Amino acid sequence: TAKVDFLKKIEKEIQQKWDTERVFEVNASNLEKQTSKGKYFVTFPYPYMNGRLHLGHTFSLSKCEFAVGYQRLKGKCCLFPFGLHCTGMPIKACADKLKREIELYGCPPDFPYQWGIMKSLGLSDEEIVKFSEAEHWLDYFPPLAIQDLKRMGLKVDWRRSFITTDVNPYYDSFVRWQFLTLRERNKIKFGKRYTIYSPKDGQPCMDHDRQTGEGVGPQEYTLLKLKVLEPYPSKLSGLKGKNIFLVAATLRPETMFGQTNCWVRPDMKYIGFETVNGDIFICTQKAARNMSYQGFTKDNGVVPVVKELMGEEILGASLSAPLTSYKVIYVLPMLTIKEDKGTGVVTSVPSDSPDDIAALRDLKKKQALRAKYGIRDDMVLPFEPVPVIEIPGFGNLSAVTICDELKIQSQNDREKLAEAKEKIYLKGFYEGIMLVDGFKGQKVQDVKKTIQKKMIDAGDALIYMEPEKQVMSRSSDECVVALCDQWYLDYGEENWKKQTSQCLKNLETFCEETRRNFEATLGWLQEHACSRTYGLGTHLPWDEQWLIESLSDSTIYMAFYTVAHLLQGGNLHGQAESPLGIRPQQMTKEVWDYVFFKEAPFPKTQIAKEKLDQLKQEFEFWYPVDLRVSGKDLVPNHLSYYLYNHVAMWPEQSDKWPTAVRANGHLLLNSEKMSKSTGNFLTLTQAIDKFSADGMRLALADAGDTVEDANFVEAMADAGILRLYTWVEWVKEMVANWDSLRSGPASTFNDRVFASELNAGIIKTDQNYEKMMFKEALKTGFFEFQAAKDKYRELAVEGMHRELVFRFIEVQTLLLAPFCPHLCEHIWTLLGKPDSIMNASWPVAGPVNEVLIHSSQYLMEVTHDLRLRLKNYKPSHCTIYVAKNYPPWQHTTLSVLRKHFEANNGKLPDNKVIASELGSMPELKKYMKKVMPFVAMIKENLEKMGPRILDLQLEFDEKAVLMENIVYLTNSLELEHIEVKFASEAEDKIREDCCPGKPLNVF
Ligand SMILES: CCOc1ccc(Cl)c2c1[B@-]1(O[C@@H]3[C@H](O1)[C@@H](COP(=O)([O-])[O-])O[C@H]3n1cnc3c(N)ncnc31)O[C@@H]2CN
Ligand SMILES: CC(C)C[C@H](N)C(=O)NS(=O)(=O)OC[C@H]1O[C@@H](n2cnc3c(N)ncnc32)[C@H](O)[C@@H]1O
Repeated sequence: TAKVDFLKKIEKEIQQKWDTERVFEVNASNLEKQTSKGKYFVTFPYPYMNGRLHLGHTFSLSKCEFAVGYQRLKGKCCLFPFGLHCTGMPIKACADKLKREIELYGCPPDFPYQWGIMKSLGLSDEEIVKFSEAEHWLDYFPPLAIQDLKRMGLKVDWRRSFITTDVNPYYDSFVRWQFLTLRERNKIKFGKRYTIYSPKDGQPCMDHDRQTGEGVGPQEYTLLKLKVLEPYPSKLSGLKGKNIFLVAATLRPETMFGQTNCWVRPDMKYIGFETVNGDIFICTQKAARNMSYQGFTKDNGVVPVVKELMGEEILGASLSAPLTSYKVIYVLPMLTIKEDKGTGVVTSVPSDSPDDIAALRDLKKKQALRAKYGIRDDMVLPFEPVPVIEIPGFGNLSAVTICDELKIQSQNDREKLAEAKEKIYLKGFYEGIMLVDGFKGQKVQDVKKTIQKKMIDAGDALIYMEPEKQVMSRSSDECVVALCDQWYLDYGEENWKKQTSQCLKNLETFCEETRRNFEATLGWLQEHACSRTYGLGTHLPWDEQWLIESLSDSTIYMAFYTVAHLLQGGNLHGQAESPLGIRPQQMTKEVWDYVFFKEAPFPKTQIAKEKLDQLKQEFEFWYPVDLRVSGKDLVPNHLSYYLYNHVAMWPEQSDKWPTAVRANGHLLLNSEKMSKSTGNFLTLTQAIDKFSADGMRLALADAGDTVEDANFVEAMADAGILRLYTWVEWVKEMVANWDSLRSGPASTFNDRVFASELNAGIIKTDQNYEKMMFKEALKTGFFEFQAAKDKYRELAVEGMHRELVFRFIEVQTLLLAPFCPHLCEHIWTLLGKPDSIMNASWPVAGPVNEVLIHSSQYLMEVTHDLRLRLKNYKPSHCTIYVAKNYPPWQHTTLSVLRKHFEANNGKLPDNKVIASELGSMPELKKYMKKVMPFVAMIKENLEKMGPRILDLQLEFDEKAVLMENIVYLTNSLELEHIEVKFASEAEDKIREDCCPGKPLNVF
C-alpha cells in the first residue's frame, strides 16, 4: 500500500516542479526561430462535461500522450492541447430535470432520478441546488477535468484550453466565422428534409443525443390506401358519410396487381384518425405518430383520433384496392404480425409472398378459423393467387411452388417460412419479369419506382417514413421520422465528396479496417441536419433562434487551438483579460480570414498588426494536425465531418488537411464491459487514487494497440507498481554502492552480451514506438530490458560493470519516460543529471552482435537442461561433452535438408518425401528410427529460431562459451567441479549421439 503512496508523493512533487518550470508551454514566436526536427501536433476530441472523466477517455488520450512523450525525444516540438466540449443538450436536460425536483418538491425531495445521481457523486445537500442551472455545470465540471488531467501529468499546454458554449465569447466568434464561411460557400442549406426527430425535445435526434440505435436512420415504405366500402363494419357505423382507408405498409409495390385480401392482427389495438383533408386512416398509434410528424395531419404532432378498435372488429370488411384484378377484397386475420414494423396492416400477395399464401391456405382449410373470426365463404374461397411476377427458376406462382415443396400447412412455421422467404428473398428484385398488361416482359428493377409513382399520382398511395430500428433518445423519448425544416450541411455534394475522398486517400489510417469504415461512411453520408432549438451551444449568426449541435461546432476547432493561448490565456470561459489585449467582440469575420487564410488581405480593425501577425504565425506554424486519436465509435460521424470541413475551409491547401487518425477499441475493465450499473467502473481520479498516475499509465500502455476492445487489468497494474518500486530501490542501491562496482575496460563475456542486448532493445523499442504499438514498446523496452539486466546480474560472477550499469539505468529510464515520466524524472535527478529528463534526447544504440545474443540464448538453454537433469541422479562432479561437428548420419540428413532448402526458396518437403529419400540411402540403415525425430526437431527449430539451425557448424565457439561461465554453472548447480570435453574423448553412446548445440552431460 505504501508503495502506491510513495509513487503518488513523487508524482505530486514532480508535477509542481513542471508547473513552476512551465516546460510544456510552447510559443511559435520562439520555436520557429530554432529550426530543429519539425513539429508534432496531436489532438484528442474534447470530451463532454456532463460528468467526470473516466478510464475510457484516459485510455484514448494515452495514445497521443505517449506519442508526445516519445516524439519529443526524437527532437520534434510537440503541441498537445486540451479543450472541453460543453455544447449539446444532455447538460441542459439534466440541469432542468434537477430543477424539476427542486421546484415541484423540496430539498431533499419526497418520493414517490437526478438528485440521486448527483448525491451519489458526493455533493452536499445544499450544493446540488446550484446545479439546477447549466452555468453551474460549466463552472463545476471543466475545472475538475483539468485538475484530474494535470494530476495525471499530461504534457499539455493548458494555456490553450477553452469552453465550447456561447458562454465562451472567443470560441463563439470562431464558430460564427466558420459557419459564416460555410454558408458563403454554399455548404449550409435551409430546407425541409427527413430526419430522426425527438418529439419531447422538438428537434432532430442525431448520433450523440441517442440512447438506442447509434447510427440507425429512416426507412421508406410504400403506404397503400385501401378504401372501405359500404356496408361498413359495425364499429365504424358512427363514421358514415366519411371516407375510410386502411393504410398498409409495404416494401414491394410492383406486386400489388396480385392482391386477394388484406391481413390484420385480430388482437392488436388499431386507431382510426383524421388526416389533413378530412379522411380517416386506420393504423397503429406509432404509425399515426410518425405520419403526424410527416405532415399527414392538420397539425404537426397532433393525431386527431376518432375511433379505437381491435383487429377482430375489422374482420370481414370490404375493400377496393388499386392495381389488383379483384374489384372487392376483404379483411382477414393473420396470427404472425409484428407490432414494431409497419402499420399493423399488411397486403395479401399470395403469388409471391409465403406468409400470405400460408394464411390464406389456413383460412381455406378449416371452418374453425372462419367461424372463430366470422369469415363467411365469399371472403376467402373465390380468391385465387394472381400471376404477376415470374422468377425463372420457380414460375409465375413462386410462393405457391416453394410452399408446396417445403410442405408447409400453417402460418406459424417460423423456420420453414423463413427458409422459403430467404430462398426467393432477392431473386425477385433482379431476375423477376412482370406479366401484367402495360409492363409485360419488363425487368422488375426497371419498373418498380415507375409503378410506385403511378400509384402516388392517382392518390392511391403515399410515402411513409419510419425508424428502421427502434431508437431512444437521451430524454427517454421514442423518436420518430419527421419531415421538418432545418439548416443542414450538404455532405452529399459530389464535388465535396470527391475532394474528401482524395483527402481520405492522403490520410494515414494505421490499419485497413479503419479505411474501410471511412469508405463506407463516405459512400453512405448525405445531408446532415445540424440545427437544434433546445440546449447549449452557439446560435447561427443569422438565425439567432437556432443553435448549432455538438457534432457540427467541433469540426475545425483544432485551428482555434493554435491561438487560444493568445486569445483567452488559460481562463476556460474566456472571461479574463486577453494577453494580447484583444477584446472578445473585436474578432470579426475578416480578422479570422486574415488569421487562418494565408492569402487573405489585412482588414481594417483597431488591432495592431503585431498581434494578428503573431496569431497567423502560430497557426501557419502549428498546422496541419499531424495525429488525432479517438475511439472507433467516432469514425462514422465526427471524423468524417472533420475531414469534410477541413476540405471545405481550406479547399486550395491540401497541406492543411489532416495527416493521420489512429482509432482504438473501447476499454474493458478486468475483461468486462465497463459500466456503473454492474459495479466495475473507474473514473480518472479514482484510478489515480488507486494506482498512482505512473502505475495507471503503465497498465494503460499494456492495454491494447489494436482496434479490438482493449483490456485494463487491475492485477497487471499492481504488478507494475511492485516492479516500479523494486526498480527504484535497485537504482538507489546501485547509486549507493558506486564504488563497489568493477571498472576499467568492460571486456568480460557477459559485458559484451549485455551491451549488445541493450542496444538491440533500444532499436526494437524505437521501432515499436514509431508504429505506436505501445504494448510492444513496453514489452521490448521494460520487461525484456529488465530480463536482460537480471540475467546479466545473475551471470556476472566478477560483479557488474560500473559504466555498463550506469548506461543501463540511463537508457531504461529514457525508454520508460513516455510511459512513466514522473518516476523517470525522479530517477533522472537521482543520477545527478544537470537538466530535466524533458530536455533529454533519444538514446543512441551501439553495435548489435547477433552471434553474442545467439550464444547467450544457447547458454540459457544449456543451463535449463542441466538444472532439469539435476532433478534426479548427491551430485558433486559433472562432465559435459560438446560436439564440434554433426556425426555422419546426422550430417547426411542435414545435408539433404540443406539441399532441399536451397532448392525452392526455403521450403522443406513433407516428411513422407523426406523419409522416402532417406530410406533410399544405404548408409542410413542402422539409423532409420533415429532419423525422423531429427528431422522433426530440425523443422521445429527452423520454425522457432530462423534458418541458422541449418548450419553444419555453430557460428560461435561452444566449448569457449561454456568455459566463460563454468564458475556460474558450478555455483548455481551446487556442484564441486564441471569438466568440459570435446566429445571425441567420451564413450560410444555419447560420442555417437552428441551434436553441436545439444551438448550432453553426465554426473
Ligand atoms: C419481406 C416480406 O415482405 C413482402 C414480401 C412479398 C410481398 Cl408480395 C410483400 C411483402 B410486403 O409485405 C409487408 C412488407 O412488404 C414487408 C416489410 O418487411 P418487414 O418485415 O416489415 O421489415 O413485410 C410486410 N409487413 C409490413 N408490415 C408488417 C407488419 N407490421 N407485420 C408483418 N408483416 C409486415 O409487401 C408485399 C405484400 N405483403
Ligand atoms: C469532437 C466531439 C464531436 C466528440 C465529443 N465531444 C465526444 O465524443 N466526448 S466523449 O467524452 O464521449 O469521448 C471523447 C473521446 O474519448 C473516447 N472515448 C469515450 N468513451 C470511451 C470508452 N468507454 N472506451 C474507449 N474510448 C472512449 C471517444 O472515442 C472520443 O475519442
